[PDB]
Amino acid sequence: QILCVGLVVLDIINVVDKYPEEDTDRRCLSQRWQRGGNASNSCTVLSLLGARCAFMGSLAPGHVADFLVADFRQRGVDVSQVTWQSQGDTPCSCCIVNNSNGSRTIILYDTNLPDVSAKDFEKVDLTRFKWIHIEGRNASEQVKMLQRIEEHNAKQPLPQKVRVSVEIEKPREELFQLFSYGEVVFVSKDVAKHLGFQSAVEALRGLYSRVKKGATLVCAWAEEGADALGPDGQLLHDTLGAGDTFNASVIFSLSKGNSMQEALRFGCQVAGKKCLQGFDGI
Amino acid sequence: KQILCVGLVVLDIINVVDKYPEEDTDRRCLSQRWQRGGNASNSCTVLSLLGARCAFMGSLAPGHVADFLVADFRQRGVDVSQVTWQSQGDTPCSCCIVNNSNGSRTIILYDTNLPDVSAKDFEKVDLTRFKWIHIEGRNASEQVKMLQRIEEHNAKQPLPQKVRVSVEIEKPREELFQLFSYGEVVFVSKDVAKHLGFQSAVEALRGLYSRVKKGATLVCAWAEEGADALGPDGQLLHSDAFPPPRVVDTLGAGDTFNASVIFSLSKGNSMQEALRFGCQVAGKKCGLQGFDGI
Repeated sequence: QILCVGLVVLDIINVVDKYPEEDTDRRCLSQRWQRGGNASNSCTVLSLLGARCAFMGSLAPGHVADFLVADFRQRGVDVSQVTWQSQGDTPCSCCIVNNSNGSRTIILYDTNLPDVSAKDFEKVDLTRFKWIHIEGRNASEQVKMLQRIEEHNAKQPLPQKVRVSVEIEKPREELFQLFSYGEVVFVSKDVAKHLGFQSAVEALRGLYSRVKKGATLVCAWAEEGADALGPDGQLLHDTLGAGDTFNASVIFSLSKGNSMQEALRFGCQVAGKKCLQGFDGI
Repeated sequence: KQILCVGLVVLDIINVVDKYPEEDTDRRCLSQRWQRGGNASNSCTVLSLLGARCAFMGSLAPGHVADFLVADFRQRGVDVSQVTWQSQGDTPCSCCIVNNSNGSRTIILYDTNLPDVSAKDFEKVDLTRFKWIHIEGRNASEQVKMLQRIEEHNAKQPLPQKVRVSVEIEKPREELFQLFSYGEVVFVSKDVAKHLGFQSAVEALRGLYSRVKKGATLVCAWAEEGADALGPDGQLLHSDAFPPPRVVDTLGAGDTFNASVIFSLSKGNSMQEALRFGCQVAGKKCGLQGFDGI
């Protein structure tokens, strides 16, 4: 299995012909209940590509988690490693999408559910996973999870070593400690542009010194494609969830045994196709 | 025996906000709750809370919305064995925005026009297990056949075994007017009455009573003004409203009133007692979120 550690949310998406007028009752064009969140979206894509994947994130028992668990299960995503919370509610957002202009109005219900902790991760049987991907969030706890994986891999032969990847999507300084963990580091365009970069090449040839020895840094740009830099010094070269689609596609291609250049090409092909309503049809 | 409610069910996802959402913005709401809605479904919630054994009959399509709704009905103690499952369509779901700074309710309804309960579906209902059947007026031509089936059943039954019948005419639709001559209790809405030029419940009752069957009672609730009823003896009955200290949530107050009158009448109480009870329970509901707390 491929394990994705991160967030899950329930998005209730209503497509309208006109933005709703206060105190009125109008019929929408369509409604879709869609599981969201970076790691959750990565599981949707991994599962579609035929991989056996698992989701690790926080859920609180209730009607929202009943839907999410059923959706993950229908998709074939293993949820046995979910961290069930006694305090809080599972986040759910109601999205209004206006077809006459393209606007997205979001009403977010979030009680700030506790994130997955190192102590929760200690319970994970690492021998069940070939790859573990961590969506950067509570970095101080996540570094302890990544250190646990390294300690596990130190006692293991090469074919039994759990491959690791990390995503740094938001410019929270807290997340930059994650750069030195994982064999594959995904850095977003937002993080790059925030750290004073205008090009994908610029970002890669400035951040590479922050990764661990032997690791590969990957950065997908908006329309410019996607670039990767490995230890050999050789540079290689509906939108909701496109970045997640790219991340999961690269992870998939690399876990199969393909080269970084093949994984980049594949990642761009699948993510581009997704930009289709949702993830079915990729 | 059980009380059967024939009608609609919807899933309402209710978001409470401090200010009305500004287009293209992302804002955190004060609260979110998932609530089963629809006239007949709400009437079941209330009947179940009042301690009556009730059953819901309506259309559902298999899916995540119906999974929630069926579970919620069962947890409430509502019998759903009479539900008409549909092969084609989706179960209705609406996203309701409630603004706390003024009290406005904005509804975004997702409805695929699921086929309604038909006379053929109703033919399968074992009428011997029900003491009362309430029909929410909708597909009137099919519903008249259901009401005629009840009358045919009652023709072969002694007085204590007759199924009591009530009908609700809530929308000002021409095809629903044929339903006026069915049932011993006919609920007519303020919306229908006002639409017909009636400026008060007493005026609506005097003006529409000729449409009901001989011996039937016509009931008309009039929001803040209370509720009124006119029976075969020609005596107008009234109850003043029982407003809460502060109004919190009106969604389902009319269904609360209908179900509370049905409950009180099925117990053996007089029409005057059923009116006062109906106003007491519906008024209390307006001072509470949802139906729990009645």
